[PDB]
Amino acid sequence: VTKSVLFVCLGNICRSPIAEAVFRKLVTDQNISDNWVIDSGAVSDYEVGRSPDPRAVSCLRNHGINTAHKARQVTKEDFVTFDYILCMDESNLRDLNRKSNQVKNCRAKIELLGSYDPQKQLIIEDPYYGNDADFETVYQQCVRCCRAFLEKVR
Repeated sequence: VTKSVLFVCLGNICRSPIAEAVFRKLVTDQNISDNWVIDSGAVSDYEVGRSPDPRAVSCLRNHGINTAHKARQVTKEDFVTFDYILCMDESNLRDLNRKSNQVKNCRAKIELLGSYDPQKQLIIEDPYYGNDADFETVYQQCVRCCRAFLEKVR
């Protein structure tokens, strides 16, 4: 079977483009990217059409990873299309669960990415107003989480 996952954050410019790029590298490294549909999206308005924050592009490249993602908002359609919607923080989870209630045929399991961390750092905090170390944090969380997530659902 093909599986599908959409990573979500507030803006789709800092966190979820990282989570998406990390998961895609993972599946590609494992030679199973033909069995996954992967994307990322935003709860909010704030950045649609933008490329990821320079700090996220520079963090990903420190780790050998690029992304061609442009920010987009999560749609009602995303609740039907994706098997998993994995989000960064509790405001994102609140907002997704609320939105999901307007979708008659919601099929997605909506969870926090951090719920899969073996080190139990539940929350992947917005790094925008932080510094480059906070981006690196986010990256390390997404590595840990994504690997556990794939080990569970592969």
